[PDB]
Amino acid sequence: DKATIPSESPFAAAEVADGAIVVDIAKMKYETPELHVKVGDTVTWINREAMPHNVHFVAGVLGEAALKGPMMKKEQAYSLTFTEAGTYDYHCTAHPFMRGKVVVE
Ligand SMILES: [Cu+]
Repeated sequence: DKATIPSESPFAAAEVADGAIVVDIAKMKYETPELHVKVGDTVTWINREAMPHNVHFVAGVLGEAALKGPMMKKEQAYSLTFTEAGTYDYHCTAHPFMRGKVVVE
């Protein structure tokens, strides 16, 4: 696998620690659609909207299986720790027009 999952289910935005690498989900978009991080960094998505959202990486991208993240309710968060360099495209399962990528360098 190319990422580890600190928490399989979502957690409160507030519980996100100061200085976390946050991608906001707001205005029906991933507000940083192309994020560049380094190996070992944790990325945290935070849903700011009433509509639930997730992140979904198809099979072969983060590992063998698809990573279909849990739906974050408003003001919930979800993290992935990237362990290997690459470019990792994702979308929202419910709203597949919402697309982003994490470039791990
Ligand atoms: Cu979404």
